[PDB]
Amino acid sequence: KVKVGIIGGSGFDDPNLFKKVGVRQVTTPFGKPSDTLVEGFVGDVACVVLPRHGKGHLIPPSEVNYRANVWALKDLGCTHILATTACGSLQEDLVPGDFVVLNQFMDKTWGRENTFYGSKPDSLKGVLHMPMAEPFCERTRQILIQAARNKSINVYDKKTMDKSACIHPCVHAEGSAVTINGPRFSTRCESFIHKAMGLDIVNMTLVPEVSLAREAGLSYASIAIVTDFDCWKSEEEHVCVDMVLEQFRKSVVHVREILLEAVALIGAEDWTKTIEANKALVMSSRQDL
Amino acid sequence: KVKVGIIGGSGFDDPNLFKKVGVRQVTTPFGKPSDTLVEGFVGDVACVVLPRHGKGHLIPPSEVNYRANVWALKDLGCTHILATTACGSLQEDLVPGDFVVLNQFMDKTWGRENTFYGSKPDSLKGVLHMPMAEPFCERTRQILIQAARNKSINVYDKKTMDKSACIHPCVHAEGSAVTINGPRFSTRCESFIHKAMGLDIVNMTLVPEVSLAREAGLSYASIAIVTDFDCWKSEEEHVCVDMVLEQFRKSVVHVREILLEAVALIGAEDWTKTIEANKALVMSSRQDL
Amino acid sequence: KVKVGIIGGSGFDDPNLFKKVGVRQVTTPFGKPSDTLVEGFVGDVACVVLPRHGKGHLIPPSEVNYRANVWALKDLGCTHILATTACGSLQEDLVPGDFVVLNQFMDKTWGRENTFYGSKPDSLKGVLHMPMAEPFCERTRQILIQAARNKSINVYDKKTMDKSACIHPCVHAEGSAVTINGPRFSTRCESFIHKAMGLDIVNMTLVPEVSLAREAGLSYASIAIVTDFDCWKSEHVCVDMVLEQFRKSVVHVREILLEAVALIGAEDWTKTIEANKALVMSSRQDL
Repeated sequence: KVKVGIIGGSGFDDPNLFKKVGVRQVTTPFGKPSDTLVEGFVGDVACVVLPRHGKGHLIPPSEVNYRANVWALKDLGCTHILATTACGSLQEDLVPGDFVVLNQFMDKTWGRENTFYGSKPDSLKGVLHMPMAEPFCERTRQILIQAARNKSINVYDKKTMDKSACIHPCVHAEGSAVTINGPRFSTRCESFIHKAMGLDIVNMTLVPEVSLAREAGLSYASIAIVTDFDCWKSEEEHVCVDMVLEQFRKSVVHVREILLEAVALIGAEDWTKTIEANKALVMSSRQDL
Repeated sequence: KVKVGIIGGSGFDDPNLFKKVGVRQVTTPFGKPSDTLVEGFVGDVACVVLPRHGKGHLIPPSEVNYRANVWALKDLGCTHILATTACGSLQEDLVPGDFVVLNQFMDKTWGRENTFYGSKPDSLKGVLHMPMAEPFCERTRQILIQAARNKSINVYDKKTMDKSACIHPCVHAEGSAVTINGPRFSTRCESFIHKAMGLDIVNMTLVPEVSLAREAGLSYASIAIVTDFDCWKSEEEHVCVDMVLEQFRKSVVHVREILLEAVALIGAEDWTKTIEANKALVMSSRQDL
Repeated sequence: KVKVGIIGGSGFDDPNLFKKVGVRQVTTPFGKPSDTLVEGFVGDVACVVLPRHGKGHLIPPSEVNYRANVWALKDLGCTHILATTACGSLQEDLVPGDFVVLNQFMDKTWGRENTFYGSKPDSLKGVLHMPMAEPFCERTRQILIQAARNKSINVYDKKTMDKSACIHPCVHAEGSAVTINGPRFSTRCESFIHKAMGLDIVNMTLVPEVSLAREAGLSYASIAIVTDFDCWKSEHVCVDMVLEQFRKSVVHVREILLEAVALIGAEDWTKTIEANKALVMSSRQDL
């Protein structure tokens, strides 16, 4: 009944989550996806993994074909999409090695194809105005957090827990990302303003991925990996990048376990009313109709 | 002498403002307008109307040819442009069913052709840097406000009236819009930040329409219709939607009355000096000259 | 060992900084630069100048080919780029006639080609994520500031000096620019928000020029001229006073630039140039 797609970011350019059956090349009305897809199973649940940047990480965030990636997963029968993203921290209690199950974002991207619908021949005919106040699938968000608990990963909820209960590495139960266009990182001025706005992390790939998943009627949740992009500040930059990469490798191992546990938890529940509600929200958001 | 163009937004896809005298299928140096232009009279005042999204509302906000629409109206001899827009509220005193005669905006659009001038073969030769501190025609703004008073619609002016005088439904005598690119609505995170910046309403179509009107030497004023896009929060979304659409239908009836009265009020005054000043501001903003 | 490129903004459409020894009518793998590049010398220091908007100021900010301008200077062997920009003030102590040696910015541009690298067939292959926390070359920033001191122009550093040391016209030793896409100026609503964010000046041309210079392994520094774009509040006499002051500001910036080229050539830059190139290599994520 359910099928989980996985969009792997940095650290997942060469997917190896499960015992691979075969790789699959697909075409899409909006172009080719970033790479071939790896098809397999976790339990009795079909799973398919797609590297966001391609196998060698040769595609930058602004040039990723998010429409083709999301539609390819849709056409393969996916009902859910779990995604990863490496990010920088903007707040004290989010430190390298932590994870964030995001629930909000502020969009600073531009020049990317961010909708399936329009009046151009390269899009589906129609005008679609999708509500995005809470842009993720809340059921799928809580499954990622429960998967972390099941794998004995600390979970921190700043609305219900003291800052001393912040035990790293932890999964932050909530968080907002500012998605910048890249490829450059932010200036200190820009980072200060983003921090003053209360944003938790900065990344480059969440939007329009999260928006297109909802346009496709798919349940989408993202888990962000906090890393460190400031090794240029240390005196021994070569040692710093080695230490940050080693911690990032350990973070990828944790996220791999969370993703595998989440796929099983998704396949254990019924999603009939949620999938139907995902499809109806698309229909009701059609202004031309 | 004076000739009033009207750009009808949502709810005005079939404007139906006056008896059609001429129907003009127009071509501009910047492409085709959203639809055929309908020419006629309101009283003794010549008037031209076009629907921003075309018949059937097939054109989303980001793909409207704002240059062709404004240029076509200018080409037919318009001296003024009155425009409508359906918007969502960001502040407590702006309630669905109110109207706003906008006087300010913050631009968050991208990827739209926003100027007639440039160095490319498809633009007018020159470099134009237009002042936009107060981006509307103030005379024409006050015409819309007087038109509302003449049609016995409450007018609330926060500059001179207390919040106790805010009697709904009312026309707000001033207001600022954040224009997002669409087609999606804002996240809660984005709406919270726009509200913290003091913006009154959110829409998707004001920019670059207001900018191009001033580039063309035209007097531009907008009247926003506050409606409700958050029907998903409701227990029975089917019931709220019908209530919101019924309120929106009443709103377009009153906006039609305001537009027709505003056209008559424009025609009752001399605009020689204002038109002359509109044209002179374009010439004085040419940096290449 | 050094060669200084100069990108002249408004007021420098016909630069004329030195005797023209030669001209270079060139194009790049990313298109045509804004105009012919003019080669010469300041003392014994090689210099190249190009007008950002081309002669006659026919190219608006959003259509300037920043990639081609930076690449053409790099192609001629430039090690540094000094750039000028005319800007408006967002804060009370930045008054028309002042200058700013920028050290920060907030980017509100869009639709401009802003990187040499990517997966497109016509770009340099690879994924380049350059750090930009402090986006200018700091050594070159201090050269511009020292050049102003050497030309008898007041310098104001709000980190160490009370506001009583802000004697106009002055070079502000640091400052942030919000770069808007243009061509229109900001609404009062937008200006109020930019001011509340603490930004010092507003312009239209700094980004992506500063980003691409770092991608190219070049030392880049910008000197802004504060002028006044709000004479519509008055009329033609207001404009004439603002234009005369801007003319004087252009003369001052000309003296600053010529002294800066001499100060750059008087020092060794082997280490800094090698660091510029090593930062490009270490920012390649595909490697």
